[PDB]
Amino acid sequence: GHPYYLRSFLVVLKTVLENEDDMLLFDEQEKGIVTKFYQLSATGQKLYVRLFQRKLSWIKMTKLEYEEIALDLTPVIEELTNAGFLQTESELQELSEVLELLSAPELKSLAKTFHLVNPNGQKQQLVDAFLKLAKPGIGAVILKRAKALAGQSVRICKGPRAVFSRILLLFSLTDQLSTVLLVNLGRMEFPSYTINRKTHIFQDRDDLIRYAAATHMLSDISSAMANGNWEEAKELAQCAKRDWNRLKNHPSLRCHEDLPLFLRCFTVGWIYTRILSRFVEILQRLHMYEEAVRELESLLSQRIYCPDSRGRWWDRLALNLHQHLKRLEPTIKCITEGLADPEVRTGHRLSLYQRAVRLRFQQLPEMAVQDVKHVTITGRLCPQRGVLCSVEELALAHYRRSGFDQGIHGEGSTFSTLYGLLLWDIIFMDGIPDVFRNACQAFPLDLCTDSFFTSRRPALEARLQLIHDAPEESLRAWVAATWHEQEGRVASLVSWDRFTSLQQAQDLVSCLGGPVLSGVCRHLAADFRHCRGGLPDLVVWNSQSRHFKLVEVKGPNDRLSHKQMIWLAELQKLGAEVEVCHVVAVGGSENLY
Ligand SMILES: [Pt+2]
Repeated sequence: GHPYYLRSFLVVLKTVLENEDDMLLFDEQEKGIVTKFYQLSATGQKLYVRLFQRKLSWIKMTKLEYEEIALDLTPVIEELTNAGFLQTESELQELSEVLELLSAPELKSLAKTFHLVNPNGQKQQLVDAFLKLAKPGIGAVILKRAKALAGQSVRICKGPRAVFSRILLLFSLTDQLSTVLLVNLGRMEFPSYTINRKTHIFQDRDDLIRYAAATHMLSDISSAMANGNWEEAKELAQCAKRDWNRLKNHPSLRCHEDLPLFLRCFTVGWIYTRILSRFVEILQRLHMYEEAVRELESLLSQRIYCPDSRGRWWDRLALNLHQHLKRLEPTIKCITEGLADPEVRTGHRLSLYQRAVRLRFQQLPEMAVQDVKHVTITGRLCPQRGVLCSVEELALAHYRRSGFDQGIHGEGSTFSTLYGLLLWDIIFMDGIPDVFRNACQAFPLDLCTDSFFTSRRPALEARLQLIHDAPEESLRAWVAATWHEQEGRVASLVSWDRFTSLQQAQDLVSCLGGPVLSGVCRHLAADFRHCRGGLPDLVVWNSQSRHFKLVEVKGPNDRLSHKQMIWLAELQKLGAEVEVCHVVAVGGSENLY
């Protein structure tokens, strides 16, 4: 079996069905769907999951026959049709769905039958031309010809699809979103921890329904922007917003504010707030700097959702009010109350202060960052199209010459791996409610919140101190104990391939020493998602002197962000040698293209 589809899908079902709290989020007819799936032949299931994992559409039978899923497809198709899982071309009625089935040559023919301008144009141009032209009923003739070219086609029924899609959603809350069917899930070993729920995330079936819907909406818009369709991301935002202004006053949402942050992010209101945030990003690309502000004030006006997205909101409110423009009178109105917001991280506090400095009151405060050592290195920029490496790979070579034979470009991951190795027991400890809810988590659900540290404070305080005052020998021992206990395998916070060997991990740890590791581990436990991002590109070290350097690499016209300046300062404060390594694009005279 060179797909993993059914295998992973079956593991997903097992994981979700285990929790009887979750299964009450489906009615009997819906759980009936799940029973029916199990009753299907192995082959019917292999086909269903394959269709289920890909983006939804009709599939030609010829395409299913060609990719050789069974010897005779007819009985499989019938089993699936009888069970309510699949529908056939008799139900295929929407012109746009039919056109989508067609190949480039097929569309080209249709175009000649119907005398379109450019029968040799792009598939999507031709499709749009057909749709536009489709208004004895001409659109009907087009539909009939097009259906005829398409041939027998199938499509998974939207009803059972939604059951499985919600099951898939329950399986991994937010931690291209169903790629889980693509990896070998069944082969993965998860950490040993105890499931322990106390608090429901979803009130009832409806709550999960609404959350699933909001989730799909956000994902459509997120992808639209990434492809560059800025016009076509604006209208669903407004569709969302219309719905949001009704939803925010819904009774089902009153319980969501009694959830700790680490569960609250798995609720509708959180999803809409993320929509509204994406919405603001849209207007900024569309030069509509007026309406963005109106939405930023509304986001900032509330403290229920996305508190970690406050600094970015104030920072954009200011930048918009500044160079977008009127009036320069209420920008500092926003900068001052921004600087008063305790949810705003140091990086955004700087960008706000850095703008208040631009001047003609202005009472407080005092923002200043320690400078770190800068270095310039030389390299040969390759043509955008026309031996042989990337910017960091280059820098590594410079440090190799400079004396640091060992080096790793892992960014934050190298440290979050050490962290996972040194704090495994605490990260996975029992007695914290709501934090492990199923058997397939790689971390506790509160890793990235203030709640992680507070719920484990005594163990962390003892452990962080144990590390700080530890001799090198102990550190090597701890890394080994975890490594061996988790067989270099269990799926977690630890990137088992980040290091060449347990031996290399042990060397790094003997160079960093207790104090530095403890400081970084303390940071990772206090604010994981933000510490990790701010950790520099490389760690390099000399194997004999045990000296090491943390190094950020900046290519030509690459700039140290505010966030990075702060974290380099924090690392330096812990006693680590820290350096910015600039690369200057230089000429060569000995190898062209
Ligand atoms: Pt994309």
